[PDB]
Amino acid sequence: MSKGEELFTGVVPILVELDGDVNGHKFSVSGEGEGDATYGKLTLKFICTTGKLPVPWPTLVTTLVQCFSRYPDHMKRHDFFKSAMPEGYVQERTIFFKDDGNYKTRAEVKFEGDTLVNRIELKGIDFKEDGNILGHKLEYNYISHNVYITADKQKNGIKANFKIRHNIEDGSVQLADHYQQNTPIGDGPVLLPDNHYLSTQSALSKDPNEKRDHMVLLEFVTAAGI
Repeated sequence: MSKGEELFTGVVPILVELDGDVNGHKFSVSGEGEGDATYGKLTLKFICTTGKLPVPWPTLVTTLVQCFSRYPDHMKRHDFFKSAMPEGYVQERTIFFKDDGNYKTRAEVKFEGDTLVNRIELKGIDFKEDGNILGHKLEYNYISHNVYITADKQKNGIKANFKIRHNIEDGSVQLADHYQQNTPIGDGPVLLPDNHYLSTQSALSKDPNEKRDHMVLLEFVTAAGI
């Protein structure tokens, strides 16, 4: 029941802005949607504003607002994400694609008025030109995984590590090992959690009337483990 959680009681507009550079291939993505944390529900549409996306859309799902997670009543003292609002938090990750390159991301998630904004910078290096990522060999599928969270008292925040498996067009899998760290932007108290995890269901689709390179995403996220 942090003060920040009070800002998520209803439907909240979401805005996402990302600038990326993977092996020198630069691109930008904008996203808009709404989140209803009471139900851990998110509906968003992302657009590559610079032309064709140089990496597969599924590889950007985790990067492109865990503050919308539905925390059970008995676990609300463990919701770091909402507690950091409205000032927000910095979310950083290193994502290692097995036998390929890695993404390093830094984002600031905070409220700008009634809108929850996620601004991100993504840098990818060491990718293979004809690999599964730059070669666009990943299926446009359902990302269903867990995120294991632990407190990071030293940084007044949290850390998390988890695996994302992306189906490859040949039936195989491209592993993406995620390492995450979140720290509050403000100086007020936040909720440092006991170990737990977030279970997210992500469905990817296309807007039949959209000609720009894009991704429509429907997600449901719920905290558990305690």
